[PDB]
Amino acid sequence: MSERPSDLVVNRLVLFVVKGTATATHNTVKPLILLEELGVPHDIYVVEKVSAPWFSEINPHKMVPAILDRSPDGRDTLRAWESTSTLMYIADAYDKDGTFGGRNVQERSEINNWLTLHTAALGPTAKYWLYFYKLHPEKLPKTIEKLRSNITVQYDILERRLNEPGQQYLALKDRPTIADIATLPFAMKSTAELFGLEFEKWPKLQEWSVRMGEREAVKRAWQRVAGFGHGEKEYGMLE
Amino acid sequence: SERPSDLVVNRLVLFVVKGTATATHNTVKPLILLEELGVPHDIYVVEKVSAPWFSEINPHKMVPAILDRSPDGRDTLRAWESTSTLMYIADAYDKDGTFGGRNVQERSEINNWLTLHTAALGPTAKYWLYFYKLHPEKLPKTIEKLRSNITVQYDILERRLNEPGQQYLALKDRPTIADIATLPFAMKSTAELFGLEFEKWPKLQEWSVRMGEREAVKRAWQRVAGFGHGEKEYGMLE
Repeated sequence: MSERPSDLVVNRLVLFVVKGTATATHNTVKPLILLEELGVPHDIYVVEKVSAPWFSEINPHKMVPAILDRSPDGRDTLRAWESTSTLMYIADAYDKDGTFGGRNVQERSEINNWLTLHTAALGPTAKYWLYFYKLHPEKLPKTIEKLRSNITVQYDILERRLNEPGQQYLALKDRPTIADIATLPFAMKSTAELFGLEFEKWPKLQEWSVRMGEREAVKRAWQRVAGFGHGEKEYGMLE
Repeated sequence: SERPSDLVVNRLVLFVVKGTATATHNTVKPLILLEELGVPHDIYVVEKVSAPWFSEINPHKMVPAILDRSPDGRDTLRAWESTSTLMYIADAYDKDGTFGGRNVQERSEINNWLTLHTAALGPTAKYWLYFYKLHPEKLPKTIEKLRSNITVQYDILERRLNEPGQQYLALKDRPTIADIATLPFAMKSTAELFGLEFEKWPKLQEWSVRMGEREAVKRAWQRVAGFGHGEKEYGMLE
């Protein structure tokens, strides 16, 4: 039980973030979107150093987002880490009716297909693109271009799906799911421009990104995640 | 697109390709769980994943994929991405939550360690294999960075399996879909392929042997190697 900071108490779901940074909030915004959609009571904890031993006991991958929350019976503490895992946990614990998690086996079969496509393909591809483009000490343009090429193939797959009759969202025809929440940050105009792509080439994907973008929970989430650690308090439990 | 005449969905159909070392490490995952639960299923060997009819099942044009009957029996379901096939089989056929998790607490850890494989080790290993074998140009600096990232993932798994009583990745007591998703990318043969000495991660090695001794895992490895090398080369197997 490595000593946690004195202000870290779990009276409700605690979402772990870092100081809002331009282009670096696209994973932390995912669980925040779902919390806002379902109206889940939650706290925000701004982590000063993800390398801190106390945080690695919450998330051994030493990244945000991460979640501490009380168990359903209220006896123990639960944890969720990896952005897709935080969406799965919130849905399981707080999406009673399966509005975002899926109501039956059939709905969940497509939700998990399009969620896992993001988790395995576009997500890690975008992560590696960003790493070799900005973070790696040496510039490897041959690697960068192959990763950019793979993003266009992923956009083609999403575009094909959203060109199917009545398919307004990725998984279900009628409403957005945790599949749509997971994909949005990596499939919108701002991100397409960062990748050096013209988003207009995927018109049904662009229309979908605007339809998701207009949701109040999404607008609230984007505004909040940018501001964390730039308010009255820099690090620790926000008020 | 018109399907082949032999493709009928009377039960769960697992789509695979001809068995080779480099083509079975994802398809074996759903097969392990089908064998663990004793789910009735057919095997369909796909000649060309580029075939239009297959892209209607999986737009990503890869195996494994699944077509199955809905619970009510009215409609057909599809699952694609190996993690998604594990999720589907658990949802439809793991009625006791033996591999899927019995409560919110169990599922919280299962989804943490399953998603870790799905987001980190899985794609990292996939990219390592692509640049090492498939990419026309050799990019050693890229390959080495991916190799380094594999050792970091092994380090995380080793740390977890050094925790008191933690016999499996997610739960202490039994293996889950998290352990099934990880096994093919965390065993001696795969470590050797990555140019790594697996003995450097002793508790991860011990875990891989414990998983490998399970009868359902042994059957899955034996079967996945043989697909397309029996009496029928492509299509629905007997």
